Amino acid sequence: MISLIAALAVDRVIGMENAMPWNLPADLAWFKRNTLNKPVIMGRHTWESIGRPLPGRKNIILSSQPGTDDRVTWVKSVDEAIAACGDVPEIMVIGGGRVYEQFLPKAQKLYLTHIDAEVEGDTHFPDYEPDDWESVFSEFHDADAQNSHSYCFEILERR
Amino acid sequence: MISLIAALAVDRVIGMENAMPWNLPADLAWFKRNTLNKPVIMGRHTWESIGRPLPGRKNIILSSQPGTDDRVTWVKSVDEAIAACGDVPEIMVIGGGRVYEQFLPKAQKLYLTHIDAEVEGDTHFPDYEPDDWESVFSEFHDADAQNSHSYCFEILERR
Ligand SMILES: CN(Cc1cnc2nc(N)nc(N)c2n1)c1ccc(C(=O)N[C@H](CCC(=O)O)C(=O)O)cc1
Ligand SMILES: CN(Cc1cnc2nc(N)nc(N)c2n1)c1ccc(C(=O)N[C@H](CCC(=O)O)C(=O)O)cc1
Ligand SMILES: [Ca+2]
Ligand SMILES: [Cl-]
Ligand SMILES: [Cl-]
Repeated sequence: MISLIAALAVDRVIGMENAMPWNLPADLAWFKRNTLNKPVIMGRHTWESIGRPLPGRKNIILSSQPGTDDRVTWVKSVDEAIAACGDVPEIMVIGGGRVYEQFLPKAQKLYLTHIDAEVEGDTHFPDYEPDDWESVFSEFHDADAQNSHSYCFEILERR
Repeated sequence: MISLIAALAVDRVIGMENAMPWNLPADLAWFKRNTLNKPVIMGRHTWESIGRPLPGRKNIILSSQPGTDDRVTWVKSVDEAIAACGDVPEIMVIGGGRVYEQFLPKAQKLYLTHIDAEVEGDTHFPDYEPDDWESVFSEFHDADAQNSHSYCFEILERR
């Protein structure tokens, strides 16, 4: 199935005009464990934001605009990128807003990392109904030597 | 010679334990390029945050409490930290807090990065008299989709 994974700050803020204000190695860690060995779908701005193709995953970039990298699979439509992942147990949608927005109704599971970071949001996560999903996992953590903010890892499943 | 390198926030606010609330890759590039192939002195709090020894740099941790590792040099004092590096041209004192004020008096160069991160903290980078330190290099930068904040690189010769 399709699952979306995201790091939402307060008010579902998932993105700024610039980089996000924090150093969260742990969530990059949590992010990888969950996407590793799966096809990842992202938009050209998430693509261009990461910089390099994620190792050990198949990258599918969605954009009605033409491809600029020989190493990644590019796509022009939603249903098109779906086929690009092929035959797989799960697909991970990494973002952002439009990608989440379009895929969400096809999403059967969630991977929310909640961060106590009040920031002014350029982009936000589609309002996910609090009773259309069940929490099957949650783990809370405080900021430590390497992470700037408190966070709570959480996976949800559609009801 | 003893040079100190640090990244500051408004009003000279520096890390204290948990990681700092920003994401600045250029400063780590700047940091590395200036500290590499050189002996770097640090306190215990910084060392946890780095979480491992710096590559191509002789890492010296200054502490009174038992050096819990056998890869890095652990010293108990300042005159003792100094020797650990031998006779090299430059010794970088990377911090933090306390480690900074114990070493500024012997210093002759400052490697600052002034950040537009309005952070609250208790530790301050030692107050430097600008009629005792001449500014030489100074280059401003804008925040981008990779660097979360605006920042300025600066170099102060001691005068
Ligand atoms: C734009 N970007 C955003 C990114 C980060 N965390 C998320 N976290 C969640 N929970 N969801 C997302 N969609 C998400 N996206 C990035 C940036 C770097 C890497 C990357 O190199 N990270 C690790 C490696 C960690 C490292 O050494 O930098 C990886 O291999 O997945 C991935 C995504
Ligand atoms: C917490 N910490 C202390 C730290 C961080 N930024 C600073 N920035 C400046 N200007 N000055 C300092 N004294 C300083 N100290 C760190 C954290 C990570 C690395 C690090 O991972 N290594 C860098 C960069 C490595 C990389 O980007 O791959 C390096 O010097 O090799 C260094 C210092
Ligand atoms: Ca339950
Ligand atoms: Cl995008
Ligand atoms: Cl310390």
